[PDB]
Amino acid sequence: EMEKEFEQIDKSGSWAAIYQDIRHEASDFPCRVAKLPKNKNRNRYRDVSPFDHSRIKLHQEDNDYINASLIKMEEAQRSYILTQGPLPNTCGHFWEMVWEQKSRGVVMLNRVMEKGSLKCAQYWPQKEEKEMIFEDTNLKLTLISEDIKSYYTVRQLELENLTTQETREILHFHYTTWPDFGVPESPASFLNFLFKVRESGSLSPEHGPVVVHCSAGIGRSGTFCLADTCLLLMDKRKDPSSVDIKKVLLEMRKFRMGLIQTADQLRFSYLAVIEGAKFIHED
Ligand SMILES: Cc1ccc2nc(C(F)(F)F)cc(N3CCNCC3)c2c1
Ligand SMILES: Cc1ccc2nc(C(F)(F)F)cc(N3CCNCC3)c2c1
Repeated sequence: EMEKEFEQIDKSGSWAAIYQDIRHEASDFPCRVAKLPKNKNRNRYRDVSPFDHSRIKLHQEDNDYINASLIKMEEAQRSYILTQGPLPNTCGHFWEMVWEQKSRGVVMLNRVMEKGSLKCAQYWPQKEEKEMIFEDTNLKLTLISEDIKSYYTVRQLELENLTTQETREILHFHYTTWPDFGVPESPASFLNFLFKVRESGSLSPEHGPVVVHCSAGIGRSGTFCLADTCLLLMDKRKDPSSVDIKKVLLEMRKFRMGLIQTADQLRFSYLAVIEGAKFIHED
């Protein structure tokens, strides 16, 4: 079915109309903590905030606030943490969250710089011999190795809690080739990247939730979790054509606002689910 709906929407040029519908219908819940005066320098964008009911709380009190949300999908039996790209003053909070929530993987869907503007802090070490220390949260981070490919990079990191000298292996999955403008023409590399994350075991119930981000933590990040979930649901259910991608996206929007930011991103998500279901000189 999904193939044939996609065909009609493309023919009618109705992606923008469907997208405005999703926006009109979405949930609204309060975000009072995000809006406190003391939290102004913890938010990259004033119009992207976590709902109170689903925000992640830091355990090192004094201030428990981080721009991050728990997306808990009940039928699919998978959880994710969606967060903004860390700021220069929130990298310590980011790693504190990964530690406290027992995450095994971090998924990054942007480059630090795009279009000559900073989108995310350099929150991980680029060289084995030059480790990072976060003095405010008492954490050390070391690059162990990396595997660089044409469309994405996988890094092995070691995260140490200095208060206890406990260490843990964290996998960093970095999609390095999403366009400055628009979306990928083909979802093939996006699909190979998802399979890599799945195959690592980073998504399994034995771990804490995977941490997923882009710059705001709602657009590209939304496409990742929406596609993962719908593909889980295509497998679990007896007719995969029962899976309503609009309905799934509305359910996820109960836990974080804004997920999928453009009509182009909504079409790509459809596209990625249609293609992933099949496995289960101008310049
Ligand atoms: C046999 C098999 C089973 C499940 C798979 N799932 C995906 C998916 F995108 F992770 F869902 C991608 C998959 N492939 C991996 C190999 N290249 C194309 C994408 C895949 C392959
Ligand atoms: C045949 C067709 C029909 C409708 C389309 N609509 C969009 C839109 F941006 F999602 F509105 C993007 C579309 N794509 C984006 C990716 N490159 C081809 C144009 C599109 C393509």
